[PDB]
Parts: sequence; C-alpha cells; structure tokens
Amino acid sequence: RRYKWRIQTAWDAGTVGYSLFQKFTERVKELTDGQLEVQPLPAGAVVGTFDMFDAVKTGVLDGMNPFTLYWAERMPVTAFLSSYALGLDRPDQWETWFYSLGGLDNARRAFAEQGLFYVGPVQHDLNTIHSKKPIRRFEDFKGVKLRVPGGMIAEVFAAAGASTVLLPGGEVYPALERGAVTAVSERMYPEDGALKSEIKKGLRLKDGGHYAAVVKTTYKAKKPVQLPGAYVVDIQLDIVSHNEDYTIVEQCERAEGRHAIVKEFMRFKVHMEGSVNGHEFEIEGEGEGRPYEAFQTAKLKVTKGGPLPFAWDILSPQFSKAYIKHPADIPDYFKLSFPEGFRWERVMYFEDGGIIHVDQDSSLQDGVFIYKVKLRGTNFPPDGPVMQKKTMGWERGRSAADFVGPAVNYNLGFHQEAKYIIMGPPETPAIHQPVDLMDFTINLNRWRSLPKPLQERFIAAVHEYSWIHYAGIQKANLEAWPKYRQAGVEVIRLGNEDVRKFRRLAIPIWFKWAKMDKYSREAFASQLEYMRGIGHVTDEELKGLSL
Ligand SMILES: [Ca+2]
Repeated sequence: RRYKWRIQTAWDAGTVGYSLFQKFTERVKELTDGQLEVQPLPAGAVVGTFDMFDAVKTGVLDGMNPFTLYWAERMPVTAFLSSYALGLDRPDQWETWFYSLGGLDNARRAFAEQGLFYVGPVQHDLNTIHSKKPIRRFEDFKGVKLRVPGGMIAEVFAAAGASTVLLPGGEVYPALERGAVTAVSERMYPEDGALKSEIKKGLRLKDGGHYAAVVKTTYKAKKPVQLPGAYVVDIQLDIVSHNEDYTIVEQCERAEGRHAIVKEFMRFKVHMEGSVNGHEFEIEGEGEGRPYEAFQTAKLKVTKGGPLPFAWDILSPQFSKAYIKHPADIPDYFKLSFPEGFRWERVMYFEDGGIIHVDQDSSLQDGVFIYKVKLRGTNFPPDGPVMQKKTMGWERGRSAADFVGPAVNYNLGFHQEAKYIIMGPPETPAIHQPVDLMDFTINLNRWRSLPKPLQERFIAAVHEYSWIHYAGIQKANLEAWPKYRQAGVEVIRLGNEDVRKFRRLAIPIWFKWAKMDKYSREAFASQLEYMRGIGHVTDEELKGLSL
C-alpha cells in the first residue's frame, strides 16, 4: 500500500539546497501515484549531520541525502565517491565513471556491507574558500586555520601547512574564529614545578606572507606558589606610536586568561640589555596599567646602540605577566608570586633559523614593578626579514573555511565574516573540490521491503533530481556573484604555479588512500585508468607510484 520514508539532508533549512530537496520530495509522490512518500528533514532535525550514517544504519531514519565523503574515516572508498584534489574535475566525467565504468556497482557493494543501499550520486557544484585575509599564493596557506570536510581534502591542505578542522556547514563561524585565536594564544601548562607556556604565532611581513616563530617560556616564582592547571591567554599587543628610527616606542596590550600590594593601578619600570647578530643595545622604559582589568601601556627608549638594525617586533613581547586578567577559579601564579616576584626564561625559534634567548626578572619595589631583561639573538640571515625590518607586528590568527559553493555559502552568511574568496586560476578554478557530490542512501531493510516497481522508480527519480539539483544550484550561483561584490568581497585567483605545487602533494595522497581497503583500491584503480585514458594524468606525474 503506502510507504512513508523520513529522509534527512545535509542542507540546512533556509538554503537554496533545502528548497530543491522538498521539491524533489513532491516529485517522488507524483512519480509513484502517492505510493512512496518522503518526509524531508533539514540538517539537524532528527540527528546531527555527521550522525546520519549511524541513524540510517540503525533505522532511526529511513534514508539520508549527505555529502558522500563525510564517511571517509569509516569507509575509505567514499573519499573516491566525490571529487578529490586535482583529479577528475567535470560533472560529466563523474557521471561517466559512475554510470558506465563501474563506479555505481563499486559504491553499492561497499555500502551493502554496512547495511545501506546507495541509490546513486546527486550532482551539486564546485566549492569556494572564504577567507578573512588575502591568501594570494601557495605559501600563504601555512598557518591558516581552515575548515574543510576531512578525508583526503584535509590531508592535502595539512601537507600545505594548514591547520584543519571539521565542522558542519551550518556551524563554521561562531567557532573557527575562536579556534584560530586559541591557536595563536599562548598555551600555559604546569611542569616540573614551573609554569610553562608555548606560543605559536607568525610575524606579519610587509609582503603579506608570514614568518613563523616558536616561543617557549618557563616562568618560576621566587617563593613556592600554587601552580594552576593548564589554561590559555589571549594577548593583543599594539604599537601605539614610534619615532622615525624606533629609538622611542609606545606599545600597549590587553591580556586575559581562560580555560592589597598589587593595586588596581600599577606602574612598572623596565631595563633591557641585549645583543642581536652581535649588535649590542640597551633599552629603558616605563609603563602602567590595570593588572585585574589587564590593560597596560609602556614607553620604551633605546639608550644605547640606537638606531636598532632589526625589527622592533622581536623585542615587543619581552617588555609583563602581572597584567593578565585571570578568572577566580584559575590561580594567578604571577600575582601570587609578589612581593618577591618571579623570573622567566624564553627561547624563540624562527623559520629561517634565527634564535633568541631571553632572561627576565620581575620584582616589586616601593609599590612599582621592576623588570630586568637580558636578550641574545643570533643566526638571523643578514638579508632576512628581521634584520631588514620587513615585519609588521604579530598575526592575530587566520581563519579560512571551505564549505559549498557561492550561493548557499551566502545563505549561511559567509560574506559577513570573510571579505575574500580564494579560487584557483581560470584553468583550475577549484583545486580541492571541483565536483562535490551528494547522494541518496537508504537503510537496506527499508529498501528491500519496497516493491521492485517502486525501487526502479525511486532510482529514476534520483537520477533526474541529480541534474535538476545541479541546475538549480548553478542558477543560484549566478545570482550570488553580484551580491558578493556589493558586500565588499574580493575574489583572489591563485596561479598555475600554485596548482603545480598542490598537485605534487595530491597525487601521492591519492595512492595512500587508495591502498586502505579492497573497495578503495578497486575504485581508484578504475578512476586512474580513466584519467590516464583522457590525458588527465601523465605517466611521469605517476613515477614511483603503484597500487
Ligand atoms: Ca567543501
């Protein structure tokens, strides 16, 4: 008689995507004279997006409309049932692989082992990258925090130096931002009776690139003091003003920790002596701020060895841990150490081999903080950015995030948080996901209960919808590009050379995923044969590689 099915889709309510899905659900009733009814459910309605696989398998849901490569961790073959970086990159080629070169049956055998019936692929779109900052070349991906959908997509970007996270499309921007600063933030941790920290944030270079720096610090109170548990410190340090040659500088900072004699207002005095590539100097300074509001400013003056022949930025973090706001349930190691105070030792490592060792002593005399600093920097290349003053302060952390194509990403508000779009060159507009396929998968028991006449009709329905969906998305994307311009969003194109650099990374990662199990091996072997047959892949790009 009448069959009812609940199917949840990866599309959020109020997307172009979701509207196309409900339309399909009405088409299925038409194509079956009301014998099969599909109740559509937006993302999250019944279970979370990434929980759909287990919900369908167990029958909580009858079926799902996911992005197929979300199952890459638990079914390697599914990394090969949607585009991967710099492989087959036209919708028609994936249609051919699926419907004549054996892809569909490969997919069906793999899913049936899980108690799922893979109906067929649904054509969708290519994907864009929405970024807060201008990523203008391959090297700019290093240090970026990037949301991506895992599997081979994430592996390729991790090999290009990105930190990757997996989040559902609907939930990228409350969080990815927090995550990026969590990265750039110092990481406090108790060890061996000291409070230690590690900071992993790049300098900003005038050419837009970044220059990596690893900061390791040991802080030790001069009297025994309660150590805290591990925690995090958001610190933002600005250079407020400077003279021409930086012999007089004003900086200020706000610092906050998260999971009687130190008065509300405190002044400090600092003296630094140091050497960088053999250039000796001294600095004297005076500062003030609000230790519990954690806002401080200071004025520094080069008293010897001025002008300094290197970037001020390597000294700025050396000039005040008493001025960090700590919540009540995090012991304040720095404040509790007073009046005797504390010492620290630091070893900053850069990416060109430059090294700085720093020693600091912090005490309290007469109601004023006294800081003494000794700094030794060596091994900076003479032409490098530190010695040639080509740096601009410290990165606050960089967020970029793939999700889908331009319309639906606009539905989800990406234009508000990110003012750049990163695409490939016109030859290769999508480097990571040119053909981002969805599918329909039905609980296997549900499927086999359906009369074979309705089975065939549902398969036909899905094949028709694959291209209606595709066509609908593509139309919306045409409307979206003008809205991006109105929002102030700038489209950046990478170069052919940038593509070559991704390609060297991508091909070996293909073969590693291919060799995970028998299904992944079978599917990649047939994709590779096709790619070789149409001149996608040369024999030479392949040298040293074999299933
Ligand atoms: Ca994507």
